[PDB]
Amino acid sequence: EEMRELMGAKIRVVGDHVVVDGKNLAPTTLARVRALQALYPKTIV
Amino acid sequence: TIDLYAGQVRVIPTKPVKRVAIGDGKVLSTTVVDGNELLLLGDAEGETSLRVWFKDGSEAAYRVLVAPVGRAAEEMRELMGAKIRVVGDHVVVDGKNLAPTTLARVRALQALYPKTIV
Repeated sequence: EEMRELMGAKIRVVGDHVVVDGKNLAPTTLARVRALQALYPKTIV
Repeated sequence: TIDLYAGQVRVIPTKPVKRVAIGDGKVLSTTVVDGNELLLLGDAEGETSLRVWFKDGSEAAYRVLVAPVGRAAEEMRELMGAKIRVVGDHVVVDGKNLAPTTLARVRALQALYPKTIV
């Protein structure tokens, strides 16, 4: 939920580990995602 | 098959059947829904082939495994869903001419369960 709020083309799903998925994300958005990766160890990019 | 995390419920619509049953009571429990369709609760106590009783009596042998492989197989099938997904003993992915991006995606999903066969 907090990742969705912060990032809110990217798509967020829960599954077993929180999963981020997208096709043609801009490099800045990827940098933001890998920066928020430190929030939770079990994230799948 | 139904092999998944223990306790998976699966409903399969088929032609009318008198009953549905399992060779080993512990491994899998079975009920009829709608009088034609199968509802299997896989207790997954053990790993073995199964015999299933009906009115027509067609038997589809099921191999059942507990997911620490089945639940992981389902989740990988959803996320990837040209690729083929099989359960076997370890989750196995197979394909002929998959694109490099799909291969990268598969090896990224590899991290979720250690016992995957690419």
